[PDB]
Amino acid sequence: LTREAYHRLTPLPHPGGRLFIKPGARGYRDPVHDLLQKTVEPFGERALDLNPGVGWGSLPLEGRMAVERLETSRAAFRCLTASGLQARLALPWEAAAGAYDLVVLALPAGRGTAYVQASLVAAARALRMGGRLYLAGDKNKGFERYFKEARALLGYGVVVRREGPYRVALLEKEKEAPPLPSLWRAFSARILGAEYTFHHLPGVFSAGKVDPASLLLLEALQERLGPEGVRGRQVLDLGAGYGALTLPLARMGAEVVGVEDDLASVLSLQKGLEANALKAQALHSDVDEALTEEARFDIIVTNPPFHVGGAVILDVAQAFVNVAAARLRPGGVFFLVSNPFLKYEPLLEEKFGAFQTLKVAEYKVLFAEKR
Ligand SMILES: C[S@@+](CC[C@H](N)C(=O)[O-])C[C@H]1O[C@@H](n2cnc3c(N)ncnc32)[C@H](O)[C@@H]1O
Repeated sequence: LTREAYHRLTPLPHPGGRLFIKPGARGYRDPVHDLLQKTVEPFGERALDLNPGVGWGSLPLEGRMAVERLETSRAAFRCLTASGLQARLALPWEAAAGAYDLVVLALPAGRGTAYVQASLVAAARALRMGGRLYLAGDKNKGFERYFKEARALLGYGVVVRREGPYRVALLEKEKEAPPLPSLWRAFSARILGAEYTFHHLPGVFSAGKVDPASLLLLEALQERLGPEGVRGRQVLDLGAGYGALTLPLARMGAEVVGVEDDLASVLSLQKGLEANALKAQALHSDVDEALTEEARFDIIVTNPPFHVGGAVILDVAQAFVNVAAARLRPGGVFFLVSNPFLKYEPLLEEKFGAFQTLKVAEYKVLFAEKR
C-alpha cells in the first residue's frame, strides 16, 4: 500500500448502515467479532464494549441502547469515530464501576493471560448487579479457560452461539466483583553498558525482558554510528512499545519521538521514561498519524510487528518502511530488525534504492540511507 492507502478509512456496507475499516485495525473479518455480531441482543439501557476494534461485534446494540466503547488501538479509534460510534481512548480497566447493564468482550487472547484477566475483572466491575456479559472467543485460544474464569467471577454463564472453534457465551453478575489485579510490572536490563528499568502494563510486546532482536538492532546501530553518533539527532522509533529502543537512544542523547498504536504500550513507555530520568515524546499514533506533515528525522529505527508464524510482512510493517523513507531527511538513516526470512530486502530497495545487511543470525538487521 501507499502511505495514503495505509491511512485511508473505507466505509463498508451492512444492512441499514456502514462501518469504516482501515489497514492495521482489528475486528474486520474476524470470526470472533463476526459471531458476536450475529448473537448480541439488547439488555437494559447502558452497554460497554471493552474490545471493540472497528465496532462490528457490538454494532447491533447501536441505536437500541446507549453504547460506550473503550479501545486501546489508535487505528481502531480512527475507524470508530469515522463511523460515528462513541468510543474512548481507554484501557479496559478504566471502565466506570457499576454503571452498565451489558458488557461485550471479544477476548483479547493475543495479548495474553494477564491482559485478558484484567479485562474480565473490568467487565465484572463495570456491570451493575444483575447485569450481563457477552463473552466471545476461540477454543484454540483459551476460550474454555477464560469462560470458566468469567463464570467464577460473575455467576451463571452459558454458551449462546457456536461456529467451529468460535464461541459466544452470555453471563449474569450474581456476585460482587473483586478489586482489579495488580497491573504494573517492572524489570531491569543492561543495554550497551547502561542500566535500565522498564515498566509495563499487561499485553505489551516482550513483557518481562528485552527482545533479543531489539538488542541486536542497538548493537548494530552503535557499531555503525559510534557511541556519540546519536547525540543531538532527531530519532523516530516506529512501534516504540515500552521503550526497548526508545530509552537507550534517549540515554545516548537523541531527541526521540516514539509512535505506538497501543495505549497500554504508550503508558508503559511514559512510566519507563519517568523512572529512568529520561525525556522523549511518547505518542499514541497509528504509524505516523500523530506527526505533523512536515516532521522529518535523522535516524529512524524499528522492530516491526510480525505475524507469529507468518511468512508475509504485515500491512503495518510495510507502512513502517514506506513511512521511514518518507520521514528521513537527506543523509538520514534507517535501521530495521526482523526474522531472517521476512522479505524486507525488496521493500527497502524499492523505497531507498539500496540497503545493507548489518547482522544476520537469530535475527537480521537491515540498514538504508536516504539519498
Ligand atoms: C515487535 S514490537 C517492538 C516494540 C519495541 N520497539 C521493542 O523493540 O521492544 C512492534 C510494536 O509495534 C506496535 N504497533 C503495531 N501496530 C502499530 C501501528 N499501526 N502504529 C504504531 N505502532 C504499532 C506494537 O504495538 C508493538 O509495540
